[PDB]
Amino acid sequence: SDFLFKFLVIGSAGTGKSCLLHQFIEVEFGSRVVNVGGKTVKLQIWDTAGQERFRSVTRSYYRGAAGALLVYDITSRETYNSLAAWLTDARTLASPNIVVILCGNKKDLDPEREVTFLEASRFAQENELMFLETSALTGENVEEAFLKCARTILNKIDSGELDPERM
Ligand SMILES: Nc1nc2c(ncn2[C@@H]2O[C@H](COP(=O)(O)OP(=O)(O)O)[C@@H](O)[C@H]2O)c(=O)[nH]1
Ligand SMILES: [Mg+2]
Repeated sequence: SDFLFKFLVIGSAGTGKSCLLHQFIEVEFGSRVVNVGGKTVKLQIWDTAGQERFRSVTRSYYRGAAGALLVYDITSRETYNSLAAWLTDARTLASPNIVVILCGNKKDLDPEREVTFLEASRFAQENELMFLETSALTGENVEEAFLKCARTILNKIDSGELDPERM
């Protein structure tokens, strides 16, 4: 493979993080080789193993990660309000250069929506994050979130924003 990246999927317990991973590959981790611009990027995506339901997430989970999905549940504002803390954790325990794509998950549960597309998209813009709404149940935008994250990493490598020899 031309690139090897450790990826996270972070956010509140119950937001669909493990289902996003399972949808993307098919669980402690998963790996999948994706083609971006004729280059194979091998992703090793670490699952939190439910630890965030019970305690702080171990810092060894974040360490060395190049990219992350930051996930909230569109039906739960409480998960949405938690995003800054997860993002700060990602940037402190992984690195300030982790590429993070915001995912409003459970898009298929639009009737019971509590977070608007537009307030979430403003959050992303304000925080230098790409944004998509996703469903792990149907699969809508799941592959694309992972692809967008990987694609952004390679663009920043290409433009000299990210030093690939330090990743
Ligand atoms: N309706 C719907 N349910 C989802 C979606 N993603 C996850 N879930 C459900 O939400 C619950 C928790 O998902 P899980 O992957 O374990 O979330 P995690 O704790 O953040 O890893 C499960 O009952 C899932 O089936 C989705 O996109 N739509
Ligand atoms: Mg999980």
